[PDB]
Amino acid sequence: QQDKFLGRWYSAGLASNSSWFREKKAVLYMAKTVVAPSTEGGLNLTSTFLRKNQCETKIMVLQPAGAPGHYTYSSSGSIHSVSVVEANYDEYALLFSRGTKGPGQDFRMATLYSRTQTLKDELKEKFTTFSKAQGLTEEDIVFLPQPDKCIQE
Repeated sequence: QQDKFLGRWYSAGLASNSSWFREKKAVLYMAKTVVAPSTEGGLNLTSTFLRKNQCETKIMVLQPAGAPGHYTYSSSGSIHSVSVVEANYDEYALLFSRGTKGPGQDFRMATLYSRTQTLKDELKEKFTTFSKAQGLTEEDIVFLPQPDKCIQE
């Protein structure tokens, strides 16, 4: 079913306990991510985002991690283990990412992708719920605002 998730998505929700997130959450906007196959059978994620009043593009490679819906990703320099918690290929994908710079330097991140730029409240609740079930507070949860540019808004 991986092929079902190819195509255009929008990062609409983000939650984490990291230092990065805590000190950059205020400047984060919704990004447009196009998904296609990766060399090793994983996924190539090409994202277009607003960094500092500028449209940037980055390519992330989710390497297969031994099972459908499980990937590894090189970030921080650290590596992350990404899993698809729940998803409907025509509507959304709830991803969970866990990393650890070392014993006690463990960070967690919940990401909500959407086929549309608009998010239904029921979907917002699911994200908040999953995020809290992971030890994340509301101050750690944010629904990414739609950028004016860099997306074909």
